[PDB]
Amino acid sequence: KMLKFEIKARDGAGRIGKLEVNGKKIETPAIMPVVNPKQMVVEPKELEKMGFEIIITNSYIIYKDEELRRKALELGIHRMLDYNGIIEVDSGSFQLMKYGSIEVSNREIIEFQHRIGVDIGTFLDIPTPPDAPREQAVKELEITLSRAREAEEIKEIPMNATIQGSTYTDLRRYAARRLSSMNFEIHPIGGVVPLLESYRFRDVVDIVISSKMALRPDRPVHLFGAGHPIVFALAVAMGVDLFDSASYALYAKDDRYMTPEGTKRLDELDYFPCSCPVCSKYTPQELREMPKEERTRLLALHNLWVIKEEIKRVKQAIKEGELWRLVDERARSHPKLYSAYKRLLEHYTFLEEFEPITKKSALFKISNESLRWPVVRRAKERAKSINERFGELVEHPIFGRVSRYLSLTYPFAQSEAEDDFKIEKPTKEDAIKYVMAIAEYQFGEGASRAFDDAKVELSKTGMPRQVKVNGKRLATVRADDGLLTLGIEGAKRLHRVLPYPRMRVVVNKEAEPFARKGKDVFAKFVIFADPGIRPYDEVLVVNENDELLATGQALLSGREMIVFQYGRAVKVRKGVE
Amino acid sequence: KMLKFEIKARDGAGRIGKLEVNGKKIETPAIMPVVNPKQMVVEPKELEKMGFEIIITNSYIIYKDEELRRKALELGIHRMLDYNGIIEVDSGSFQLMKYGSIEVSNREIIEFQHRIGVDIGTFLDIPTPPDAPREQAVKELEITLSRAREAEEIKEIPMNATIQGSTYTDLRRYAARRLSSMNFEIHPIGGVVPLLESYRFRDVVDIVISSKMALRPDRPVHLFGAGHPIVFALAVAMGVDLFDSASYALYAKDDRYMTPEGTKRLDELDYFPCSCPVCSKYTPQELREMPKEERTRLLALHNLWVIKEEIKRVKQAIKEGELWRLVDERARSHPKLYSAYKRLLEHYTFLEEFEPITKKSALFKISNESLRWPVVRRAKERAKSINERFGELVEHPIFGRVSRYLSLTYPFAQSEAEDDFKIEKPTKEDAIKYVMAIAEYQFGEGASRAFDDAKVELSKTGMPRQVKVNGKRLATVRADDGLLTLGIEGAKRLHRVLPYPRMRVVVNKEAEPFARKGKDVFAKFVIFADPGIRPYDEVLVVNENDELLATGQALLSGREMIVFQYGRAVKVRKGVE
Ligand SMILES: [Mg+2]
Ligand SMILES: [Mg+2]
Ligand SMILES: [Zn+2]
Ligand SMILES: [Zn+2]
Repeated sequence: KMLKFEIKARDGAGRIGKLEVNGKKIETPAIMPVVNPKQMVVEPKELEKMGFEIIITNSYIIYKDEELRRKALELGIHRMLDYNGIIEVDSGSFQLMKYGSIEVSNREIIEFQHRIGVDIGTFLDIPTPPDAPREQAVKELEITLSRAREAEEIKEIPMNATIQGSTYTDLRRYAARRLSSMNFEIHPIGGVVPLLESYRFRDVVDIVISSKMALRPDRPVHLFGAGHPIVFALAVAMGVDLFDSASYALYAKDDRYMTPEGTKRLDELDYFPCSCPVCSKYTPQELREMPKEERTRLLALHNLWVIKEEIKRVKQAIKEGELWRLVDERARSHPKLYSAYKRLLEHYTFLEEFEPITKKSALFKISNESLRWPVVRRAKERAKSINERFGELVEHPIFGRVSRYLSLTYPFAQSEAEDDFKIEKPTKEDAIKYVMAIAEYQFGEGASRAFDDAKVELSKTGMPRQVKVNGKRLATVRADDGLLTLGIEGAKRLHRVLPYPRMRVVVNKEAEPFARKGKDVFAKFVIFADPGIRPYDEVLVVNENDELLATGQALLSGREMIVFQYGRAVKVRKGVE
Repeated sequence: KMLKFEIKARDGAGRIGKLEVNGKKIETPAIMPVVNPKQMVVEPKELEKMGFEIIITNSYIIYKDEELRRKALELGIHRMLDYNGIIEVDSGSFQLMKYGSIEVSNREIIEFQHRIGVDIGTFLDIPTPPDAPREQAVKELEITLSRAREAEEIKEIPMNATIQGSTYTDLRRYAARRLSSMNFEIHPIGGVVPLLESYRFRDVVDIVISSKMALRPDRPVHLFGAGHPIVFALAVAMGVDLFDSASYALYAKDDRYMTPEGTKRLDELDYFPCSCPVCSKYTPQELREMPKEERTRLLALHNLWVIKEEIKRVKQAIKEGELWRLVDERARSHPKLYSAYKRLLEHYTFLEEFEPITKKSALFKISNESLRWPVVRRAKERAKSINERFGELVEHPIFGRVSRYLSLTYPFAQSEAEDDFKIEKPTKEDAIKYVMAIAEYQFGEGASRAFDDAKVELSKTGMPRQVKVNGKRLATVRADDGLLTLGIEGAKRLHRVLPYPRMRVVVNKEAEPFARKGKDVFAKFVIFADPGIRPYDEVLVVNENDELLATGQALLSGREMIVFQYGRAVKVRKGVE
């Protein structure tokens, strides 16, 4: 286990993760600048200074070059490039698509990668171009899978296992399934380079989602060749964790300027819509007249800053739970992105499994597409049985009509549209009705039985808070999202009321004592869990005999808790002891 | 002659202009930082170094403070603030809103502004709040106007004449009509501060457009108190040229961070989604660790950088003819802004009057709202007669179905959506057929009669080009937009085929000679022009007797040509002499 990966935060199917490779730690989503050993526009040392803790280079180019090859063997890639972060390596696979062939065996490049001290290696996977004859895509893929088995047996370092089914969805699923069962640490998605350059984003969405549906959720995903900011938000929303970019340098060399919305030619620029170290001091009409080498240098730096800024923008949106809003915003950059964005939203089944049950940010109605965001379809389908039983519906700016009993709950109350939605406060007779509808909504059918005879306390405001019954608190309605925070006594009631495995997270015998003490539950000790659990749901921590150990909040979906071997599964509120 | 204003570029009702006062020149859209004499988070000297060549301060506050007053009358505000840029001053009436009364007469503050050497002054207009009783809005408006009457008579400096009719569109219209007829140089739109803070952007749109519809188009428009980048694109697309910001500093004092999409709290930020001099060197946590004073300063600078960047982004978009795309992207920042964006598009009549006839940028469908952009509504309306006459309909992603005879013309050709649009090239028997559809489309009903017995030659490829009759050049279909560039001969036939005033720009007797030679027509010599003329249209230069003097292309709409007294109105292609 040289590679560890755990989720720290999430929104949509994307996530902020902690990746550790043999002692070197980085936070994802991250982007790795591609560096040309033969001609470095920006020094690896400067890239590291700028905050890029992971870079990538072509091991084949180094291998085929005497001076490079020799220096690499003499000092190791780190000292040769004078870089101390994570150094990933490409197997010149781009020359395998560009030139159809490569002069080196699978075993040889892998061995060379070990000799120069690479942090993350690769093997000779074949990047089948888009729309290739199916026969080709199949043949190349089998060769890729065969080379993958050899690499698995020979590798002594963490390695990428690229998914390569060309534009055939069934092949992507096949490749993804086979590689997931093998032991590699990262799964890049290949063959998308030509699609991105062609702005065929919708084809990229189908290849990425088809790949993610068949991949183990616990391994980092790398969109190979995706080095332009315009796709960051969309890609991260689908679960992509890593990006690589040679475009920052190549665009700079062709006098091209990156923006989060696309690309501009220096000659078409009258102003720099940027405030980075370059754009905050220079002007387009100045740069245009400077020496080639200086112009290339400054454009490359600018490109790197925009890249860095978009990633930080995506991560901050995830933290506040507004990634979908950013994606919607970015989709307006180009018709082809808009098309891809709409296609992505069609994959509701996939996205729904990872969409947090609650978010810090309010639901924003800012387009026709936002009405198709996962949280909206989930809320609509869930509120149905509730509206039917409790009636007393009220007009809603987004959902049309929702029972007044769910009018204080996310995303009904915590949403905003063109017109304001009026919160419907409880009566001292209604109070318990709110808690019951919420329980039904949040915990599912029959869950209201756990709170039937409870007493609901109302604050200074007519807002429901503490839910108590003949003794102590069973739960509390959160001020921020109108959902229930379970108390231990409340977890006991839901445990007897709902049939195993509902809301359950079953842990090892080893972890059982810790849970009883209120300590958090780590995914490695989770042997089983309810498939319906979603990130941030209230959950019942239990042992194999289904004996209550504690109650807490999930950080992963039920299914994820089973697969993940690192990171926390549940943030425990209280243990039975 | 105290204030000069000329349009340098435009898109939608938006424009980049050159504003000159006291010899000092500035490009708009421009934002003026609000500097407080008693408190300056950032010094004007520093603001001037950051490129802010125009600022605004409160004259009342200065006038009512002994020290400040002494220094003011002593050195003049310019030297008192160590600022050598354009200094505008707020009549202090902002206290007349927060307190209802000030101790100084309209006449007094006006003479005090003259004395301290202010570049742009103001009189005491009353900022009636958003939803005031009509009686109040009417009362305060008449007081405001009487004060404007006094100012107009005593004025010895360029002055702001603020439109002030609360939320009553008819009052705004009345206010604009009145002040517009008086001799003032700039028209701020007041009473919108409470709306902006409450994010009631839709109401601001209606107030702004009602005002703009009745204002002389040749005068700058200042959205008073609109100091947050979130509304820049939207406001500029409505024809707003100036903004003023106190927020950059006020937010900073309360640990608030501006973004083009909204505002964040420093304590709620994990990453800085920015690359400015501040966010480029520090992290959020490093910002919190700092003492309140240093922290405020850095946040203020960041806010100023985002403001400066958004303004450059807006101007760069105008320049490439993609303002609507940027507006569409920004409307996703918040439900209320999205709402306001949809409301703005309903004001088609106003927007269409200034929408250029052709653009360098292609028509992109990036949302449902883009289907309602001015250029789309217009081309759709103008095509109906052409389609129902020439038939030969084809499929179009955006317009659905259009005559193949218009398929080569903007915005049909360059158009692009999720699906590309295949353009139909002319045959040998359609060459003239295309020219006729275009003319009926470009010049309006009957225009085809000017091109019946004409011949159309196809370029190396199969594209219609120079049109002739018996060896005389009538027109030439351009290659970049598929529109006709009229020949002095084609103009002659159009002149007789189309009834006055269609396509006419009537000039002076003093300009008549220059026109005949073929010299460009300047606005101040144009006495009348067809209201139907749009920027970049082909126009017939004529004298009062409707005698053709030349042909050319308009830079302004007909209405604008009349009121403007600066800049070129027509780019003469050729004179009759
Ligand atoms: Mg597990
Ligand atoms: Mg004129
Ligand atoms: Zn830059
Ligand atoms: Zn910043």
